[PDB]
Amino acid sequence: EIIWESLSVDVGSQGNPGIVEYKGVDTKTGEVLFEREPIPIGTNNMGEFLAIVHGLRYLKERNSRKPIYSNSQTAIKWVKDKKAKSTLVRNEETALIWKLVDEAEEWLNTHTYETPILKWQTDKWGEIKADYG
DNA sequence: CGCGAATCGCG
DNA sequence: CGCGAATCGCG
Repeated sequence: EIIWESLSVDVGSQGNPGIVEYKGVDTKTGEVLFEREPIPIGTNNMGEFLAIVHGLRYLKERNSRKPIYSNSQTAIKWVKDKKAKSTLVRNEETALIWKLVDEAEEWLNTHTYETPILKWQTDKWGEIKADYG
């Protein structure tokens, strides 16, 4: 069963690798709680990893016990492992997304949190709230 | 289209 | 038993 007082996080990709963005929405209202403006180069999985960790930070800050839903097995696994196992090359064009990912890993390694990270089951529940786009 | 997680042959 | 190559959801 679905927990409706939750945060749903989603990533939007223009080609992959390519321009990526993400946002966190209230699972019920569809209300946008946070949004990352387009990053010129990243991957789907990187952007979704960032989205979940931003969601963890947002909720921790606010004292919320709301859980986070994501439809990405990969991004959930990476957050649980505290390591984003991306293939994306490290060069000049990808330095911003990798700096962000590196810092999100550092956050996970130096912080505790109680937020449950749950798999959104698209095939039973339809698209994640506000799926890009 | 590509990204990464999660059947095969082999010894 | 484990090692690595070679279907899936997702945007």
